[PDB]
Amino acid sequence: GGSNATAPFFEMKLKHYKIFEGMPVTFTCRVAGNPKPKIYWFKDGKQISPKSDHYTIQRDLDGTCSLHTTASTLDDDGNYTIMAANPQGRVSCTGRLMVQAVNQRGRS
Repeated sequence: GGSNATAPFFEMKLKHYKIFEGMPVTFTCRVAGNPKPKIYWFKDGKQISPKSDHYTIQRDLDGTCSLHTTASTLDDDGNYTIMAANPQGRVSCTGRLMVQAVNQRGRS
């Protein structure tokens, strides 16, 4: 709290994303918090580590942070909720990503 600061706010929020099973997904979200919130990513409550098996996180200090899914499958279908946690509080926004099952997917 204190003073001389600005509460976190998603000046660019996520939306309802849709993808075919096995295909890559790229999405990003921008905040106007001050100080710049330590943007955290987690999927259905599952904390995401930057540069994981399929979950690549890139946080720009400018205020824009991106999350890329290399291969979004039915097990990756869910809500990639983003949290703008900073000294002035925290705000959650739903990163909904739905996956269409593909019967022709040999990697399924």
